Amino acid sequence: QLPYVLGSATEGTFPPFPADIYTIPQYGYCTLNYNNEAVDRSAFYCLDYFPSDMLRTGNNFEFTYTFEDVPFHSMFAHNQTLDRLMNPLVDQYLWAFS
Amino acid sequence: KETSKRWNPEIQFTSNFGNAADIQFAVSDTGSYSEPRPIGTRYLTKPL
Amino acid sequence: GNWHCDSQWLENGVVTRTTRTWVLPSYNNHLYKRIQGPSGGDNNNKFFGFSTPWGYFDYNRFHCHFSPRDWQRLINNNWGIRPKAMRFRLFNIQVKEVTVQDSNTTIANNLTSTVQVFADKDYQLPYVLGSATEGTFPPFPADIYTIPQYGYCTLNYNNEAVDRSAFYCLDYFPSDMLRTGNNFEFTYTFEDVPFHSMFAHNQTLDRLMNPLVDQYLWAFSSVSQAGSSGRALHYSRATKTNMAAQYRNWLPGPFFRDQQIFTGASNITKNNVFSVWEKGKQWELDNRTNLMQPGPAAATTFSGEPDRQAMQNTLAFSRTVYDQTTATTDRNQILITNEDEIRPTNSVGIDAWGAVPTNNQSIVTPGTRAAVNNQGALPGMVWQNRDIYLQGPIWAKIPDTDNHFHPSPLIGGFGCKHPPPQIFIKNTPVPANPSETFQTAKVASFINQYSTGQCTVEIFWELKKETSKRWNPEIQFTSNFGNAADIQFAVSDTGSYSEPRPIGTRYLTKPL
Amino acid sequence: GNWHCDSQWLENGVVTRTTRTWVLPSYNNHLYKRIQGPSGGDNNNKFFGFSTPWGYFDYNRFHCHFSPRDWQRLINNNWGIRPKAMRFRLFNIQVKEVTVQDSNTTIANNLTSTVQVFADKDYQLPYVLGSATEGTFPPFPADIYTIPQYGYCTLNYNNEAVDRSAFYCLDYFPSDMLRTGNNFEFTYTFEDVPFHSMFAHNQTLDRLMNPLVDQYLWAFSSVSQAGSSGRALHYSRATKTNMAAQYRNWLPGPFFRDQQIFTGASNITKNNVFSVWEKGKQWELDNRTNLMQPGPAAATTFSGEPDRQAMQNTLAFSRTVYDQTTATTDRNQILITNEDEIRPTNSVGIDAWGAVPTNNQSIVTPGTRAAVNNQGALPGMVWQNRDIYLQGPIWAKIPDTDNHFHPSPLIGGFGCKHPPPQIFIKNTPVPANPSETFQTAKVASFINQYSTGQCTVEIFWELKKETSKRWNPEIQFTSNFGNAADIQFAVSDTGSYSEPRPIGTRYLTKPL
Amino acid sequence: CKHPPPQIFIKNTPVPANPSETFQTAKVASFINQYSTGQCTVEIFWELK
Amino acid sequence: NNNWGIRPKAMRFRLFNIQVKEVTVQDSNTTIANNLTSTVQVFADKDY
Repeated sequence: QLPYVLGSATEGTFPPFPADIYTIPQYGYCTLNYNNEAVDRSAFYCLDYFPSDMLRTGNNFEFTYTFEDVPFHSMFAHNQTLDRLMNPLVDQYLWAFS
Repeated sequence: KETSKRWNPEIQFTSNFGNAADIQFAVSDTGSYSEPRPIGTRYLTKPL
Repeated sequence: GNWHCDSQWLENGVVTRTTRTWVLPSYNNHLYKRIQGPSGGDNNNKFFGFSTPWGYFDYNRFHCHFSPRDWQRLINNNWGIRPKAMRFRLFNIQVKEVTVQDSNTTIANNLTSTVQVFADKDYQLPYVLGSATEGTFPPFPADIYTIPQYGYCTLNYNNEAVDRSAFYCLDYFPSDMLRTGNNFEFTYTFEDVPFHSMFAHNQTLDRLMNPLVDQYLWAFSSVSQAGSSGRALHYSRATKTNMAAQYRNWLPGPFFRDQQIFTGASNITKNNVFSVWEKGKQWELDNRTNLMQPGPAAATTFSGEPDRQAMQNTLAFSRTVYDQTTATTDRNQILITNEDEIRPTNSVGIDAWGAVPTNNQSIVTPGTRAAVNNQGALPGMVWQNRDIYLQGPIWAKIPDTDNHFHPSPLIGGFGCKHPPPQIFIKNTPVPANPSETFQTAKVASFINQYSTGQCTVEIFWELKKETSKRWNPEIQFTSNFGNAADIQFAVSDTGSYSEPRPIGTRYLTKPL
Repeated sequence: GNWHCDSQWLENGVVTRTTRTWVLPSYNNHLYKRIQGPSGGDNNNKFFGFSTPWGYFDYNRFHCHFSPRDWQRLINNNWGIRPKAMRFRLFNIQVKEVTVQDSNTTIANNLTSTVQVFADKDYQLPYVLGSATEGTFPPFPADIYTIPQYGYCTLNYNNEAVDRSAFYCLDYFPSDMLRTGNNFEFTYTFEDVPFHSMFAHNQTLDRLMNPLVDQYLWAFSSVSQAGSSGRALHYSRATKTNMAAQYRNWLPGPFFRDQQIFTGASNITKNNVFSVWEKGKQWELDNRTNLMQPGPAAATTFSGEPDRQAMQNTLAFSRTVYDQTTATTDRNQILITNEDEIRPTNSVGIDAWGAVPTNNQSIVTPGTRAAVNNQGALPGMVWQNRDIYLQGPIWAKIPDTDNHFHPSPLIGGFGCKHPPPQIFIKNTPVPANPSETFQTAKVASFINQYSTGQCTVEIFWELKKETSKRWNPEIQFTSNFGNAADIQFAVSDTGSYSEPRPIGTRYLTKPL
Repeated sequence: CKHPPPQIFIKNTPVPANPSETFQTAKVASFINQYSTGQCTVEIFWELK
Repeated sequence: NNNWGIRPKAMRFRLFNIQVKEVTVQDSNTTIANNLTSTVQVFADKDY
């Protein structure tokens, strides 16, 4: 229900190296607009309006999430070309205009 | 149903703007029913 | 606890959860002090009372509990609203210990220090919440709420005390001392109050008749001269053509007139030079005269004349809670409510309520009549209350008195004998090192400290949903008209939250 | 069904069965049309609304349900009456199909055609029954009842519509289509309403005292001149000789004054030439001023002065339902009610309610006082409602508003939040032959037809019987005084039924 | 994904500096300067072909 | 104003209060009358 900024590939991701320390980036979002000024349909989301969990030192936060079915990525290349799928040793039985 | 957690209010379809002396979506004196303006379903907004 | 600012919508009701962060100063240096009114010749502004080293939570306004989107969803879909139950709880307490040295301040926690809190359930302390004053929660959840000091006025003759004036020590009341780990909570249920009317009227009070037929009731019409010295009495039945003289079962509500002002660019010149305190309406009690500020509700202006309207009745709000300016000459800075939606039932405030015959006629004396500027309740009166606004007070406490008359608060909202309790809070004093030798002098030296925390307020509201079988669409509150480049009910670049326009609950209409 | 016009009397109650034959025209050629007020400079008579191809049963008058003999038996034996339950049913429907050719009309039945009927139980349509207008059932059972057309007014600025005006299509509501064999019925139960007072008072409001004793209460009496420059305060106890200055617990009801007319042969000359719309009393709402026609009830005339009486308050009726004359200069044509029976509690309308001191006296300023022409409710007021009449309305609908004050209808009868529903009825249109080739034009050609039938209404009334222990006999309604050769409440030789005089419910008396 | 991994938001709740000991209506701009640190573990089960 | 989405689920069509009228024109004058026994035949094409 809040503008989702993760799709665009931007900075503020965890480091690749485990010893590094991760500075958490600030959250901001864009809304519908005409140039810099706001169109009538632009929205303002206050993230305080959302229920949160306040956490002290002893406290800790957790949640689990399960991906919806997505297709496997193809980690393979192809041995064959799309146009070369044919048997090289034979001829077609299909006539065509020449 | 809507669940909209944006803070500020939203556009909604209201009868207001127009000729005040004109009552909209009602019969005339002759008895002819009339639709003064088109009405679509997209008013409420949602994050893309 | 946790942070709940959301509101969840239910069948025939809604709960509004709101959460704030508060700061509590130590007021009056831990002393009960005796305040009094300003020294002057004007006896109207004088008072006598006490100020206490205490503070109180005032969450009574609508925009504390509702967001502008929740409010829209409320008012467009619903005919009525009233509160049912409430839950206030207070948690994440931490007190800070301030030390200033070398013009350099240092703040630190004290985990063992306490803050003591009690709610007055028996209404045994002067109840200051009814009057609509500052120190309410902010409308915007990210803001921080400074808890106002508690003080009260007692019976008085000018600034000096009358014999019956009282002194209440809030320490005499049992309290709950609270450290960091501790938290305070109590629940409260509203007594039955009438639903507010979130609807306007489709019909005028006098037009309730069938326009196609005539009445069967004859009525006296006129005296005419028949012959030279003779007379003739004329009677007539009211016809659909003549609706002015016609029988009716009902009358407008009680009325108290108020002067007019010209509120608009072209008309602004037609105003005479004057002040409210002179030409306005007022009521006096004991030796003081008080402006009757809201008064009984009345339509603010005529149909087709939006720019000439009543000076007394309409409420007005600031578009930010934080403005320090107490007077302004421009109306774009502040928000002004429009009372026009009660025009069918309530007569406009400008023009008189009616006219009365003042004498017994004869051939010697022609009959005389006079205008009715003020009218008390007559049998057959019906009237609407001033509607509630997003920025206006939710409730007031009906005074404890032998007699009430239709006791809805004249500012707005819901009157109660047993309103929500006042919740009092204090920093227990922690004294500075004593003198190591016993002295009899009073202890004036305390550890400078304040406390902060979070308070959640949860109110279950009962709703009366629309069922509207009118064919054509209805007026509803939309964000549209205004400056498009201006986004409304949002923060600025500086971070200041602002309310661009007032929002009332009466949009939907219903047959009278 | 069958024909029940009888009424059967029960212990502590009565049911009044009445039956009529009705005709239903096809109104507006099966169209919703937009009516508006008359074109003129007078803004008081302007309105905006709609007229519907519908009709409605208005049975709301007393003489519909009661016969003059049943009414007599009612009022002489009973202290109070209120309605309890009601049953309306509609049967023996037959629609007639009219064809006019060669200036010669031919009427025939259509057995398959339908008439659709619904009662509005949720009060979601403008309710026109409260205003007392024509189209009620006849008082005489042999007459035939033409069902009036339904139309309503909506919020307006002069004749043109304001933005909040509504349009109700009565087709959007679920209806029951009915052929000949079919019949419609529904039952309804009145919410608790107070009994009407069918009694007068034996005592005056101010005479409640024991005439044989004196009060023990002292009161200030006068200031006197003691010596030259001195003064003396005199106190006195009220004695059975002096009843004017005496303590009392109660006061007359709210009051609104009204001008006087000279209603009788010798006095008729003492009238000045004037009209109600000038010298009368009125109330204004929005930009319109409306004559306050019934107003709060008040005694119409003084004791011993029957011929000088109030012009506004008294109701008046026609002695036949069918008279087309809307104005008349003779009072023998129409019936005029006398409100004198409330004289003990209610102050007369002519003279002022009282007098108020208007200034603070001193030796420099003598005290001044002014008359009270209009008075709103004060603590300790008691008053009587205008009594119901055989020809007057039974009920009205209390408007839907936040606030009511003693909401009894100012014309008379019983106010209700949920009054008897409005029963709507219509002739479903049957179109004429189409064009045999598809056209897009609207269908204006319908088979000309109307429908008739019978409707029975049955109301159970709750009665409060007299127990009167006064020694001597009481006033009762008798047919005696009048023209002996004139038989009253009977048909003429032409067949016209007529009501010779008005009949109210207050005859029996009871101690105040 | 229609329903990708949620966005996880985090904030430092503000703790205000000492008030003025007399009630003022101005907005509270003075907060205790603070930041927070900690550890976050992320565990994703991947399906392999 | 209150809703993000809409789609139809089920539908019920029914047809009733049938009456056929029998038209006769003579002398430039039309006369319409009922025929109670005449029929009107109706079918819905479910198989498209």
